[PDB]
This record gives sequence, C-alpha cells and structure tokens, in this order.
Amino acid sequence: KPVSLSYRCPCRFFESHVARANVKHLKILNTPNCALQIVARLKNNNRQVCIDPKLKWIQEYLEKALNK
Repeated sequence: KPVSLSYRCPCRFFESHVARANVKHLKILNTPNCALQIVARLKNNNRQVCIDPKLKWIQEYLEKALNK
C-alpha cells in the first residue's frame, strides 16, 4: 500500500496529455491540502482525468472561467 496517511489530494496523478477538444467535461477542484487540480472527462475515452494546472490551454481556461 502506497502510504499517504491522510487523503491528501482527490487527484493524485495528472494526465497532462489532455487537449481542449478531447474534453467532454471540466471541473475545477480546489484542494487546500495540495494545490489546484482540474478534472476533465475525455470525449474519446469518456473517463475523467485529472489535469495539471500548468497546461497552457488550462491557463487560458482559468483566465476565461475565473474572470468571465
């Protein structure tokens, strides 16, 4: 068992290799015990993946979604 003690982060791993056009659904999770993490559901895979906030299109997404 990989120990974490606490729950820590809902999203542990990030796909990062997720493009805007392959995203069915976007949810932004705010985890105080970790950092920010975005959840996207894949259109082709149909699964939800956790996205890394360092993605450029994500940065674009942030300024759009949080400001407007």
